[PDB]
Amino acid sequence: MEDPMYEQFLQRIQAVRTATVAKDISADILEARHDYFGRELCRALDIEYRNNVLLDEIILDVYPGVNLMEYNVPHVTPDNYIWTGDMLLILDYKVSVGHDSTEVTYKAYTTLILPVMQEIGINTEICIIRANPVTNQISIVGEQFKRLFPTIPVELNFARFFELRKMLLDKFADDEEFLMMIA
Ligand SMILES: [Mn+2]
Ligand SMILES: [Mn+2]
Repeated sequence: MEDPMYEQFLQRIQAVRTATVAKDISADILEARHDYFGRELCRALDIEYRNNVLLDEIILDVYPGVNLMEYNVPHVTPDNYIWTGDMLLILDYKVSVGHDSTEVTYKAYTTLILPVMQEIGINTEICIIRANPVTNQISIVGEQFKRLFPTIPVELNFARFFELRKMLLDKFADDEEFLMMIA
């Protein structure tokens, strides 16, 4: 495994003995899987890769002569964004076999981001790009995003994230407190 990320996770899983440390390994693996999808997606779309940009930072980058202090800016941190010149695409990457996390984030970003951006006068769209880690299929929320990128030519393989997390869960298959933490 010429993969230091995998080796690092494997060493943590070899060593872990308690449920609270195992829960942090689990959450880290899920985040590493999300970050892997983000890197592959941005490279495939030839857009600059970022991971968590404070909304205040996004506004400052798009509208440099803004007085943030005039507006009520929620301090959310979407994964990335595209500024087209006329429109701001707020980008969030998901890796999930389900829709639930997309709905939670769509509702949050729609109700929190869109009002202040209409105040400032920046045309904004909420974009969520989801990879199914089992099937590799990509789902997109975002009309303008879909028009810009009618296909997403990524080659994904999530198997190693599945392998690591399955080891952790097998190691703690009889630990009720761990199972409740990841439930
Ligand atoms: Mn994020
Ligand atoms: Mn995300």
